[PDB]
Amino acid sequence: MKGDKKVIQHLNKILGNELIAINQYFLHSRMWNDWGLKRLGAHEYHESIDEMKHADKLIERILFLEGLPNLQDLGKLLIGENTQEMLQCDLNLELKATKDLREAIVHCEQVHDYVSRDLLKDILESEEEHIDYLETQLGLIQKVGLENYLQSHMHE
Amino acid sequence: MKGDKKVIQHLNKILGNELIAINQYFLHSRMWNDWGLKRLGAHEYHESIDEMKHADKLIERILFLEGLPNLQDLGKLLIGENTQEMLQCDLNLELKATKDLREAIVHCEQVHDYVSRDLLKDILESEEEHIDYLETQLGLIQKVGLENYLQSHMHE
Amino acid sequence: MKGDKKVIQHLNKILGNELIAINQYFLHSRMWNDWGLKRLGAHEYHESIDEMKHADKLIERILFLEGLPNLQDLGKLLIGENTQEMLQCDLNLELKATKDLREAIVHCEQVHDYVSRDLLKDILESEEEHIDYLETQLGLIQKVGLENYLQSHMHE
Amino acid sequence: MKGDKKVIQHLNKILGNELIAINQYFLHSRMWNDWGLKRLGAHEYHESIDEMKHADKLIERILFLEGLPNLQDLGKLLIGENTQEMLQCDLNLELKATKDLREAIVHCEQVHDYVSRDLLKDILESEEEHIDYLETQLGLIQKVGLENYLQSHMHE
Amino acid sequence: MKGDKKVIQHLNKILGNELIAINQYFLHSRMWNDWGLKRLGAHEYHESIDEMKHADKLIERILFLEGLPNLQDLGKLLIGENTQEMLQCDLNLELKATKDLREAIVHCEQVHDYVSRDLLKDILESEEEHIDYLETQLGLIQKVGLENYLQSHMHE
Amino acid sequence: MKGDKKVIQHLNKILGNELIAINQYFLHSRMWNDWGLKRLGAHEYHESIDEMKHADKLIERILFLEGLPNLQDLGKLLIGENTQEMLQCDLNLELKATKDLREAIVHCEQVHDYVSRDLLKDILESEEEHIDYLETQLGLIQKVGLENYLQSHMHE
Amino acid sequence: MKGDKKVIQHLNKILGNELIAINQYFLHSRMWNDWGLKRLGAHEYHESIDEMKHADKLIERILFLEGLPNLQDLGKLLIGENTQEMLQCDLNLELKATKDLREAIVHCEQVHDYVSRDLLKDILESEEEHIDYLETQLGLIQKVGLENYLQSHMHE
Repeated sequence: MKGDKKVIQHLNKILGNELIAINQYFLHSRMWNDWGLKRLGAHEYHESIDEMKHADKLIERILFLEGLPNLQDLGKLLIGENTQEMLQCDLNLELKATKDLREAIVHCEQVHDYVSRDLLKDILESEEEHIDYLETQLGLIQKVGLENYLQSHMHE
Repeated sequence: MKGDKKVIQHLNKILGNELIAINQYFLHSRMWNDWGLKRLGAHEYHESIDEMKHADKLIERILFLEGLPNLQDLGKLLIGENTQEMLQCDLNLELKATKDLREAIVHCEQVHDYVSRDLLKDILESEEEHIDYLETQLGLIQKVGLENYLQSHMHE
Repeated sequence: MKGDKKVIQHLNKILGNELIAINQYFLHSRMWNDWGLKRLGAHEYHESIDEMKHADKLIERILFLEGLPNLQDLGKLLIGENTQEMLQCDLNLELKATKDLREAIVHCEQVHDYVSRDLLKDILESEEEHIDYLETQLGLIQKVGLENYLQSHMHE
Repeated sequence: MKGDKKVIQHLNKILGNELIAINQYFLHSRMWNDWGLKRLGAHEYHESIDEMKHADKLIERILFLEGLPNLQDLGKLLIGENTQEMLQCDLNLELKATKDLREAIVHCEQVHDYVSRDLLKDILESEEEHIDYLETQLGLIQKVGLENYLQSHMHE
Repeated sequence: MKGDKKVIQHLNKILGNELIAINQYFLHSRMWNDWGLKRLGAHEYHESIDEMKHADKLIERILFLEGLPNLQDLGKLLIGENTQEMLQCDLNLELKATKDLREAIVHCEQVHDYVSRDLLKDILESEEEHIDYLETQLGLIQKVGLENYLQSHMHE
Repeated sequence: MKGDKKVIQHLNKILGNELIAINQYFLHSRMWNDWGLKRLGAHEYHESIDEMKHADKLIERILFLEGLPNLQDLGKLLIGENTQEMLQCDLNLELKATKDLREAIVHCEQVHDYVSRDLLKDILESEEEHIDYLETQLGLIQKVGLENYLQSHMHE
Repeated sequence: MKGDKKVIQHLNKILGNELIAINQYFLHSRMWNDWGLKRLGAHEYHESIDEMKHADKLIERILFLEGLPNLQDLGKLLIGENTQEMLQCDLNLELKATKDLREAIVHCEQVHDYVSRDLLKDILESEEEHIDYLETQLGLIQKVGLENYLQSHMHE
């Protein structure tokens, strides 16, 4: 079913953001596992897989709308080098992602693509849940101290 | 995540309406039970619990958006003295609640807080279901007569 | 069954104290959850629910005694800004609650309302259990240190 | 164990009241069954059995305290001729029973027979539950009408 | 169904005998339990319950026959002071009960109330079984001696 | 929670009585077992354990009330030399225990420590049950003879 | 079976040591529970119960040997005011207990009471296991720090 050109462009922009996140979260997960921080490693693995699920739905919607999913352009991964930096890098990425989701929803509404809007709203709910997790972890580091925070994430 | 100040004000206004409804429905429930109208008592108890679930979601959303949930201001409970009046009191409250929900959704849409809009839409769906129940009960009183209607609500 | 007017006034006073505690504990629970201190959040949620159960029994007793339960007057919530303050706010509220329960029991005994006395004694047992919990938590903060205490309350 | 002579007199007075109620409730139950009001008949049967359980506990306590249980004196049964009268006769008896229970509790407290007091308090709780039931039924007759009330008590 | 007036008088006389036995056996049971003769206590409790079942059937029959069951007149309880006396008191009562049952059966036969006769015959069979039990216990006291007889009735 | 000094003194006095009883009953149990009176030995062991449970509750209450439990002062054990004397020694101790419980309940009532009163009432119920057991055993020795009484307590 | 008088005296000395330990461990358990150090409380409770089992075996052996078990003399309880002191008080007591056990075993061997020796050796093995536990806990306080050690003993 032929979709709106600018809707497809927005969906590809969102997809691009998801693809950055998949790789950033996967690498952060394996860094945490290598360091023995297995609870963080496991949680971050699940974040990567969740982003994969959103990317899948976007690819499927773009193809239904007769557009070309762009999996070729990979933007800048924000790779941290210690736990605090990695969490902040994930948060910086998620805040860019939600800005782009809101702009995409505005356009879907304007052109009456209510099904694409609903998909993007579901993704936005997941991304806000991730922001909640990240803000909470950064706050816990302050409240319990970094050494205790890391200790609590050694064991699954 | 820093929310829109006016969104947070709207969410607190909705929360205030829920808090009235929780208490009004709980008292109505226990009045019906005291009178031996246990089917009405049980249904009204479930209505109170459902309002508690909505209030919980509003409180959680307000905190996520870095606002202060207001559980201190309790507005006017509309307490009936007999079954007909109690149902009409619940209906009067629900109609004010839906007006406020619609106004809050307008504002969430305007500032692109699509997740808050979706939460409020889910609450609005529940409130419209309650309106349907109340209108139906008031109509049944007219069709079957008050004595039969009360008889049908003695036993669970 | 027509109850003693002063007993009913005392039961409404107790009920008012419970209604403050329900809302104060519910808000504290959701604050702790927002901060990632989920063990505190869960325990405080259960404290709120327990207070709801006491309020229910008081409402039921008042109605049986042919009085009017007052769910309209909500007194001052004592909301802390950090864990130490929130626990102390809960403790300050519980100490006022037990003072009022003891005075109400004295009056029930004087007028031979032994069943209302038994209800209040059961509520008082629950409130003293909550005092024990609160004093214990405040003591643990001193014994293990604040950072360790909070660490031990991150995971349920 | 040698009990207080006046305590034993009070326990025998309570026992006498229970023995009236056992027989009154049993006869009312069988009258309702004969008329085909089987739900009333079953509930009233259970009321008779509950009074039997209280009488047993009183007989047991009297014997432990080295007194003579009096099962010989049977006071006046209050037998109605229709459902409304039967319910009111039960209520009239229950209100005499609670007056005597409260006076017995006062005396037990004054002579430090705290175990006898606790037994009497439990019986008083059961008698107040019966009062609630009876007041509720009389109220339902007014709210739903006699014909509907009786209809609702034909089948168990 | 309108019964014979004299049949109903006979049924009320039998019922009166049963009501004596219920209370006499119940008191004897609780006396034996107080003394630690729990096997006698349990057996005598079951005798009381069985008499209650006969009384129920008599009450039900009287009401079907459009008479008024008399639960108000309680005759003389025969209460013993030791095991031998208590068994003999029960036997003395049962022998009066069977005389009255036989006279009632004669009258039922004469007026062709064959269903009332059959009820009374079933009650008479139960009362003769009780006579057998009582005569047997009294004989055992002679054969094994009182101390052994009581020893054998300590434990259930 | 800071308790009343005299309440704590009373609870420590009760505790002291329990500690005597624990040891007296345990020794009596093991004497009966050594003599092959295993039913008495087992029953008396269970009495010792039940007293331990009461002592635990008193210790816990004293600590909650910010007092010092006294497990150091052990009063005079009343040890019999044969079954009759041992049972009477237990009864002599239980009668002093109930006097102290009643006096402690009075004081708890007067300072409004209704939760401590309820604990003591529960202990008093257990002590009166023990008195019933002991009086019953002494009476059975009279009724069945000492040799039969002991015979009946050889096998569990 | 007539035992050696000095063996019996040694067994009563051991028994006296056990009786101190039972009470000291029980009080320490309940102190740790009141402070919210429930893992220490539970472990120390089990230490008290285990000492009770040893005391029982000593009492049984003394009676078999035709001696009089002494449960009347209670020696000095060593009660700490904080966790470090309580552990050291338990250790001080256990070291005295093992000294007395060794002297008792010597005498049992000298008079050929090999069964009493075997009982005492089993008790000694249990006491050395307790010493191992206590020395280990005191070492852990040094290795992990007091605050972490207490944190690790909050939850069971």
